[PDB]
Amino acid sequence: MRIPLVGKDSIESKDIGFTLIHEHLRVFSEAVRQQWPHLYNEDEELRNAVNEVKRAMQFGVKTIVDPTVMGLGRDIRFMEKVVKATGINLVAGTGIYIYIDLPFYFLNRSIDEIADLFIHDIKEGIQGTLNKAGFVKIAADEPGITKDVEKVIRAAAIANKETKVPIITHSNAHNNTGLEQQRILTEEGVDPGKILIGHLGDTDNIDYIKKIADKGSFIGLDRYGLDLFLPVDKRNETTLRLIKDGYSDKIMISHDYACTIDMGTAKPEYKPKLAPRWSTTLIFEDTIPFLKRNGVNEEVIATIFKENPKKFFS
Amino acid sequence: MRIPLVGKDSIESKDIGFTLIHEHLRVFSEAVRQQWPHLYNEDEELRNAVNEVKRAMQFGVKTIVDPTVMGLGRDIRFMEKVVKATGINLVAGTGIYIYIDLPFYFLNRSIDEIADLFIHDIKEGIQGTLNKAGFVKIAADEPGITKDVEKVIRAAAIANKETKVPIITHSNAHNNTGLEQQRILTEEGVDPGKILIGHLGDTDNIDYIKKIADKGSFIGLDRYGLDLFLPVDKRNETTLRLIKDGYSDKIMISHDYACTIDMGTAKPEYKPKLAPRWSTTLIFEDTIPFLKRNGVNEEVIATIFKENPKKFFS
Ligand SMILES: [Co+2]
Ligand SMILES: [Co+2]
Ligand SMILES: [Fe+2]
Ligand SMILES: [Fe+2]
Repeated sequence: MRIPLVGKDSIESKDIGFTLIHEHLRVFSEAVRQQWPHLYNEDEELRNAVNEVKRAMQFGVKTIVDPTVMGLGRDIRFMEKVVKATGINLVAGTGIYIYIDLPFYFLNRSIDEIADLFIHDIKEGIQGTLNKAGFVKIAADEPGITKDVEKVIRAAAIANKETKVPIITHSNAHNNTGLEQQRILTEEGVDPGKILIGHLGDTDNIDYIKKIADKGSFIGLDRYGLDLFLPVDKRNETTLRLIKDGYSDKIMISHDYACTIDMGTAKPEYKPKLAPRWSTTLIFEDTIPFLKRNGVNEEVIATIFKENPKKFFS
Repeated sequence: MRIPLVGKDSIESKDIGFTLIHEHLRVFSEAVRQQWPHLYNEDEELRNAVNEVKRAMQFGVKTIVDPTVMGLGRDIRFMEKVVKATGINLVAGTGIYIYIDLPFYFLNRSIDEIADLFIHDIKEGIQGTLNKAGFVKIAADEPGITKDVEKVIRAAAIANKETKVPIITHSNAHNNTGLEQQRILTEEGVDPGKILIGHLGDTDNIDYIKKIADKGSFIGLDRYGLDLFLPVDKRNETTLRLIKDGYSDKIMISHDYACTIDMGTAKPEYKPKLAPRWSTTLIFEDTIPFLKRNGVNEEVIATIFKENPKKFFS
């Protein structure tokens, strides 16, 4: 009715239920998998995603929002198979994930041409299917807001204005890329309440995080388990502080888990050190119980995982 | 034997015949094509490649070397189809084409892991087929020798020392990247005679061009027709001067034509302005006749287009 779902009829935002706002079923580099397929195994990848999703559902997760887009190996037909096997509500997205420059395809191409690609995914469908994009994903990281990064941001604003789908971002918590994404998007006419600034939970700099929330956007405390960015304990402490300071209606929580990911950083012998407890269920095992025994009312849990995602997609 | 060909038994390097050392059957950004297939037309692309190759063969071209690798949309099965329809000898390669950073896949991966990918293509086959790579292609441009660019250059050296296949490079004629590529490769123990420093025809600075030939590598006067980089008549005067100065033993000539290319810069609109006479038969129409009118004999032409490619692959 409003939010398109992979392999399902669209639904009203009020029916989204308990939601994980940022989780990846599978991530890979398009060019590498295309050039060297021997490196990948789809059977395992599907099995890994299906199993992970089933664990999440057993904890009550009703909807998963998967911001895998161009540059992370979005594959709508893979996503269909996971839904087919699990029955999860899956929201797919459109957009471009870059840190520095766009692919050469985009040389001498306008921001409008880029926005047109996103709009195609939202109105027509993804990768030749009738599965439609429910949001736009954009990124910026250590390199900052480069020329191409900015062009992609402004294209996302155009797509939002045309289709009203919200925007999810990837940012670096330590260099103000998040605040800049927000500024540019809102200058382009995007409603601040239609923006989730991502990976802000990677820092304990509470003052910076509040600055984005005060400007009306959702803040992504969304990498629970990725200790190399910030340990779980510190994340919980920051989350609790924000809630106590009255920021629960701006907070969104997730793991940014990748059921399978091809980056060398994700090698098995690195897990114990970088992300020992990383998964899509960590928050049920740690974060939520922690909050409840620290004076946080159930109503606040309901706000973060149900109400906020609802408003976001409304 | 010696040189592996797409869709054919390998051949002796002595039987390579008249060769175009740098031409592309098709170029595209892997990620863009994968995410937005609606932008592309396989049937038209095949038609374009087939017809162009046939025109080259009518002018005596026996072998085409196609340096389309990761980052340029290498597709071995598409290459097979063109071979079947034309009968051309086609040499495919392996390697990586980047200007700044490697794909995220390579985060926390060694230069050895990279080399292993090249050696896989050379020894086992490309993209799950039995078509083997006959050379390694690497690149550097305006941004210069970045850390990741340098990593790829060294992996190419490993692949060459292991398998003996030659290396073809892409460089920017104005920033010393070509000379730097040659230095790094030779320091790694690569035979200079197994290196083609590419795109040197983009400049008329013969002092710089000669510096590379003097160190033992082939020089790529390889973008005939691409006037936006350097107009035909200027390339001709440079080519002629080099021959007159005795450098025909290091000279290689080609067009770097792309029968189909998805970059905005290559739109049909811009062709008349940026590269009006660009194609795989330009050197037969203009360059070769021009050299002959200026006293260059048949032997020199045979040296450039038959003998040099032979040495390169020996
Ligand atoms: Co991210
Ligand atoms: Co090139
Ligand atoms: Fe993510
Ligand atoms: Fe080329």
